[PDB]
Amino acid sequence: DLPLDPLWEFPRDRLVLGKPLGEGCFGQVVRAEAFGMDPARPDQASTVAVKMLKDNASDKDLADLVSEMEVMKLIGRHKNIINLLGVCTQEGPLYVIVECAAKGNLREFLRARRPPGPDLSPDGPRSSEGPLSFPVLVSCAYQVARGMQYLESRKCIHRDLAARNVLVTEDNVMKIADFGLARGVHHIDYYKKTSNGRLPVKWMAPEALFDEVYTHQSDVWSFGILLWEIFTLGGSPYPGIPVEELFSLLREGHRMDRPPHCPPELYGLMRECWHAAPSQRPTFKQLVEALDKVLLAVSE
Ligand SMILES: *C(=O)c1nc2c(C(=O)Nc3cc(NCCOC)c(C#N)cn3)cn(CCN3CCOCC3)c2cc1Br
Repeated sequence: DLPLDPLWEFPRDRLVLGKPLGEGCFGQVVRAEAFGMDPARPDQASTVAVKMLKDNASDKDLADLVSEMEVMKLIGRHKNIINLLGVCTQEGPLYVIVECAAKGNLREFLRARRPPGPDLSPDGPRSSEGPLSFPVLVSCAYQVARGMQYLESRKCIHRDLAARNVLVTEDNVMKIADFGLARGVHHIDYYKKTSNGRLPVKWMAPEALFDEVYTHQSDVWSFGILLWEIFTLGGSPYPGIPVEELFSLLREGHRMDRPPHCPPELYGLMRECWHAAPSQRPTFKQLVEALDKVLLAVSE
């Protein structure tokens, strides 16, 4: 139906579709095996993630997926984003084939790796030692910032940057996902709670929430919320605060408390990201450098 772009088109018979990975506002994502994604190695298998529509898709749904496809084509390659690998547009359903992130999203990655509580019986030399260490947490924040810096340099605004939209590869590389999305910003249900209990309004910069204004600086606000997620090891922001109360607390200039076991350097960066004036928040370039300073100081 769509025109053939030989740069990106991949034969669909070289895909074997596997288990669904999740469902979005438009489309679903399925795990898949690809053969010959590298044309030099035509019979080589690789694991990829395939974006496609749901069975109840509207023409808007298709338009949104096509739009996402065209954004991916233009963004280019970066270590810290989910990269476009190919598309299937001819003689069958629309597939947008992207990198697969074997460990799933960063929020569940952190929550699954919280340290053992004090109820655990000591068993061997490391029973106190959880999987997550401070330098790895800082490297996670640093990588997200570098990925966001790259997206900004390509004039891409994410608009729902959150731990759940960052994915983790088999080597613990952070990759920003779903950056190219039509997000219906003129009809957000602010009271919307997801199937997993998320209130996405808790990531929106004030100018986005109150004035429907998005810039790279409003993504910086969301980044500070994501820093808070990281250093609470996957915690939900504004603990215990329902949306009605979020609205007035934000109007009053309320910010989240410094969370436990979080050095003042990192809470300082959080509070900078949540300065009222978007021009008084750091840029992603400044965040990359600041986090790099910490990461180097603690990676002896
Ligand atoms: C393939 O590398 C792979 N992916 C797995 C995921 C996963 O979520 N991958 C994923 C998801 C998306 N997008 C949906 C979420 O969007 C924010 C994209 C994109 N774009 C790319 N990749 C999850 N698993 C399950 C594995 N873990 C480890 C075992 O315990 C917890 C579950 C994936 C497995 C693979 Br092989």
